[PDB]
Amino acid sequence: GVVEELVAAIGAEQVVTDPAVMEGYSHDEAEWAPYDAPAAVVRPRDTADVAEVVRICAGRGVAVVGRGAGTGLSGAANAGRGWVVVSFERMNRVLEVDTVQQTVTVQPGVVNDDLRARVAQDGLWYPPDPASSPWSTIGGNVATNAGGLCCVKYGVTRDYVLGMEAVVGSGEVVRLGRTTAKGVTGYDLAGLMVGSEGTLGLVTEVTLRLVPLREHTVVGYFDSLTDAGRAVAAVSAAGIVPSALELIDRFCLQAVDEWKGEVLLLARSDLPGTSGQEEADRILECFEKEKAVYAVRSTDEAEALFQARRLAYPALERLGPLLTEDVCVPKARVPHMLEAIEAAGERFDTRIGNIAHAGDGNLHPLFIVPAGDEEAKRRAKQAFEVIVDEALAVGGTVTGEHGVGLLKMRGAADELGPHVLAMHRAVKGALDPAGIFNPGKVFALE
Amino acid sequence: GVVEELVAAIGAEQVVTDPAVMEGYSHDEAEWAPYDAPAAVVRPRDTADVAEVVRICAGRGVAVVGRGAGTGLSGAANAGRGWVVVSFERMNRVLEVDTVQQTVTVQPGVVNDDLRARVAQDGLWYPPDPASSPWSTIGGNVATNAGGLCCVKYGVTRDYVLGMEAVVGSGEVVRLGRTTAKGVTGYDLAGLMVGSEGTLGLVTEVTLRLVPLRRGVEHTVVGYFDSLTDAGRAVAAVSAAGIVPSALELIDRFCLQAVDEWKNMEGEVLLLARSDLQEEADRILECFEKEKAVYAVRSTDEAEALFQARRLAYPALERLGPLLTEDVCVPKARVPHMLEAIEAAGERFDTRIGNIAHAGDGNLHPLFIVPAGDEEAKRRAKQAFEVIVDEALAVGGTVTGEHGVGLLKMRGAADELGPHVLAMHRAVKGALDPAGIFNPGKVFALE
Ligand SMILES: Cc1cc2nc3c(=O)[nH]c(=O)nc-3n(C[C@H](O)[C@H](O)[C@H](O)COP(=O)(O)OP(=O)(O)OC[C@H]3O[C@@H](n4cnc5c(N)ncnc54)[C@H](O)[C@@H]3O)c2cc1C
Ligand SMILES: Cc1cc2nc3c(=O)[nH]c(=O)nc-3n(C[C@H](O)[C@H](O)[C@H](O)COP(=O)(O)OP(=O)(O)OC[C@H]3O[C@@H](n4cnc5c(N)ncnc54)[C@H](O)[C@@H]3O)c2cc1C
Ligand SMILES: [Fe+3]
Ligand SMILES: [Fe+3]
Repeated sequence: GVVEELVAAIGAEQVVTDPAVMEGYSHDEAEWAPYDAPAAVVRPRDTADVAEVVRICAGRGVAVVGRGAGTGLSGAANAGRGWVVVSFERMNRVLEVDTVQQTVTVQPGVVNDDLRARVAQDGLWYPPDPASSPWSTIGGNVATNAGGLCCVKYGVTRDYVLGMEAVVGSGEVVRLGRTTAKGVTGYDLAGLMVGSEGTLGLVTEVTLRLVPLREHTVVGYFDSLTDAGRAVAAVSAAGIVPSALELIDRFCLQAVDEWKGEVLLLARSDLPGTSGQEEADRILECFEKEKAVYAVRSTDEAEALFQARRLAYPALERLGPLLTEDVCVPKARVPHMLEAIEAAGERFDTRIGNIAHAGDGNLHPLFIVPAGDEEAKRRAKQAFEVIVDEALAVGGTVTGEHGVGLLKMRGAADELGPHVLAMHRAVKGALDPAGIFNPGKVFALE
Repeated sequence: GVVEELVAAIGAEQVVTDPAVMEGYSHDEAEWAPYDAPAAVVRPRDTADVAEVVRICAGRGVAVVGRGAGTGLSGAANAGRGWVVVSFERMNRVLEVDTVQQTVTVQPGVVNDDLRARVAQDGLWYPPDPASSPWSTIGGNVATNAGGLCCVKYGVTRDYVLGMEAVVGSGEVVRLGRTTAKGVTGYDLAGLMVGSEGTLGLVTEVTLRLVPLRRGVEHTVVGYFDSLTDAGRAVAAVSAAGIVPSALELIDRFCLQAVDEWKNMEGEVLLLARSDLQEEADRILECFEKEKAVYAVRSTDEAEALFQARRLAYPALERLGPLLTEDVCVPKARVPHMLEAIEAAGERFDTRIGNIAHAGDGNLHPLFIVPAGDEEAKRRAKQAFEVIVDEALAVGGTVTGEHGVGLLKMRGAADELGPHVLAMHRAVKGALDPAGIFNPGKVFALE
């Protein structure tokens, strides 16, 4: 009967309990991730309301799962029987853009693009652009440490989180991190909150640092995954850093070309003036010493090839359920990793489509399961399970940006090992003594 | 005995007990920071030996304080009576330079420059260049989260720690962080170890990210001023008028004519600037002639000696007596107000405080030199730097920007963090160090 206490705690129009308005709030876009009907879905208005839902929930042992827009692919925001889904959709204001400090102060509910458009008016820029930029929230991007296409040279969300206001413990509002451009005082707790996937506390206000408002595409029509890619084991080994570098295959494109060589490799270079034309002709030398049917300098605003890469996951989702994996391996092991994905596609008769942020060795293998073809659905799980077990042996990690959540919990336990898992339970026990903040995700308590 | 177990595990040429050969291992350069003779100073050879020192001391409640080169300015490496000083001076090798991944894998004892010179051979660059680059270690810079001079565009040491190998708890050797260029698996535990000042475990290996060695545009900008008050509106204007510089420092003549009594190589405020792009290179002048300036030459030649003077400013003064240094960092828009307040606090406590500052990001270094014979001047200066810390907190800054909390800034940091954050600090250290052996009583005070 936690709902009666919540409505007496934070009004009656903040707490929603209708089970029909909850099926959309109890899961993200991760399919086969066990979710259930929660007890209540709270829509807090300010930090005080979150400080009450955490306080009510800490005295009862009721689980609290934060939720932004529910666009995760690992089930990180999925609810359980009796949980409380704190929806930050009402805290969606940008509270400041310090133009001289080059920082912005945002609430966890502001959408990624809504933030980028706002800071653009003041000549500042927020680099991290995850392929879900028009939908994901800053509160979600901070807890998952989401990365984008420009992470090659600009970094992930952690590279811009300066400080934050969180609700931790039994409901204490604390200020974490610095607000300046330098500061070592204490521990790096504001950083520990990044990538924690909401299992240590709810962020109710985030800072973030900005950069001034910083164009050459590269293109390359190639064939197999064994080759083609190998220009990524060469661009990093030979030619500088491309402002972007993706790896999408024709298999995903002719599913975007229906919804309004063989495997391409786009690259970018954003340098003003003559410094900048050479990055676009420096990023070519790697592309023709490797088969190369076409490969044209290009750079003709076309750009149409990068919207296709962004709409790679917005496609193949209305064509059936989509299972996605997200491994990140060393850049020198991308050629074999593409070999293992295509070889795992025949060991389990499943034709795995490949998209990848090739600029840092982060691959997104993806297979589309026919809502009627069963065995390809069950070989793919085993096929996507050998991919993670292979990416771990080459020296990579089970996830590169999407987070652990639920679907990558086992494989992640193998990477961290028994000793690191012991520290995870110890850390969460200190900052979440009641065990209410998204329990059983990333690691399993017990 | 307690030394008997150290000698029984790996104690032949690793364990030293001579009290004369331990004072150089039991304290750093922080003046008036309580240090004392430890019980033993271990100089481990590999990660396994550290796992033995932690295992012995965890079962006995004996404190362990890590040591790199002992160049801290906050007493972060100071030992206590009966502690064990783990000296990483024997782990001073770079064990890898991944050229395709653009990473380096180094041991905690490697000197900061020793790392950059090594990676320079392969056309790669390690940006963070702290003013103690010829002496401090990478293991120390990771534990302190040290920053450099051209950091105002590339970031601090934390911005380059990818993964690490640490000895945590009762002695388990663990791998923290990734080695690739992406990875969110688990918590950012390797990051929690960065900037922890060795109070959660000893780092025995850190992986670091590198950047290509671009050259060409080393446009510098000099320009002596008249006062510290009017070298405000010109540091807050280089950012508001557009685009931050590759570097921007602010040193005064008292430190310059303290370097000139050595390598005999103008005004009262130098303020150097940099630009690595090229336009703008005449635009960072406009902040200097719109405000008062005795001089200002966009000089691209060598001009470059003045930066060795800025770097060697604390390597200077080091010969003029004991030096009390502070390290506050305030918002960039509040540097002008801070420089007025410190110089005004120099007469409210008539101690003439010399000023160096990373004015490009708001990190100020007020410093006073103690005559060492005037006793009250020890207490006149102490309170003068105390109102400076209390002013940086009320203005919206932090008690430390790069030097770390350590010992000398514990009272000020406790006021900034507050009771709730301090409670989380003890809870974390209690969880990862249940025995309380990893540098106890630093950064925060255990109840
Ligand atoms: C088409 C498409 C493309 C995508 N491309 C990318 C990509 O390139 N890179 C990438 O990283 N991701 C991508 N994503 C998914 C991405 O991981 C999520 O969108 C993002 O990580 C967070 O989104 P959210 O906030 O909407 O998620 P949610 O599922 O709502 O939750 C995010 C997590 O944070 C927690 N949480 C939310 N708010 C708070 C708070 N204040 N405090 C603490 N915890 C909180 C939740 O517990 C949850 O674990 C993509 C998704 C889609 C559909
Ligand atoms: C002239 C001068 C200029 C300086 N400039 C800067 C600057 O620009 N920026 C800046 O940040 N600092 C600067 N410093 C001080 C600087 O913090 C230290 O030089 C450096 O951060 C620590 O290096 P170290 O190994 O010498 O530290 P130590 O004196 O050994 O102590 C460092 C701290 O980290 C711990 N530690 C050491 N090794 C390890 C390990 N392997 N694992 C865990 N903990 C460990 C110690 O316990 C101690 O608490 C300067 C100092 C001087 C004298
Ligand atoms: Fe992605
Ligand atoms: Fe400094």
